[PDB]
Amino acid sequence: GALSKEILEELQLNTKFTEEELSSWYQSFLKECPSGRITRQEFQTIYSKFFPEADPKAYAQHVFRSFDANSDGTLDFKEYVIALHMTSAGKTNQKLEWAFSLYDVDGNGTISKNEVLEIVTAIFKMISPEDTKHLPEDENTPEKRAEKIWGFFGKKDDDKLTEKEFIEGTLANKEILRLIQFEPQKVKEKLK
Ligand SMILES: [Ca+2]
Repeated sequence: GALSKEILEELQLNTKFTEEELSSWYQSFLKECPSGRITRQEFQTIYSKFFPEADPKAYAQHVFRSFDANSDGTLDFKEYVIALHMTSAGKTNQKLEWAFSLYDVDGNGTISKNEVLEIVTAIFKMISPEDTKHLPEDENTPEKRAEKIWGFFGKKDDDKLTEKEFIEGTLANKEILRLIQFEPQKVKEKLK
């Protein structure tokens, strides 16, 4: 009710649901998760189920962590709905602040070279083996993709990437957007 309103406030035009629809989904959510909280393991199970061609555990863990840099505890319904929107609905360029939170693995406010590699690796595991053969040579392994991203940002190995820079680059350089892309269907689509 007031819960759905908060979801709409945060998603705005990213939403695929009205307030009434969210409330119905919530009532169903509570039948299966009566506390209204979902653990990381439970969240991972959703992705394992719906991406049978992939190895989604790492990806789902990073998505769960995106909100607070914490693997422990739970998501509430709001965070769970937002997470599913981030992975699955809408346009990547409407998700850039969230994408920064995804890439900032340790939550310290900047992205390191290793963090890019970690997230790129997790996303890469969402790609079916069939589909990976059709990636460009210079973008067909996690190391190649992560190093390309780092190079597009003009970064030395020990440099830190700020949110300001990340947003600028992902807006302006469409090659950066393509390489940081985290939605499994989109990576697959622009692949084919
Ligand atoms: Ca960081």
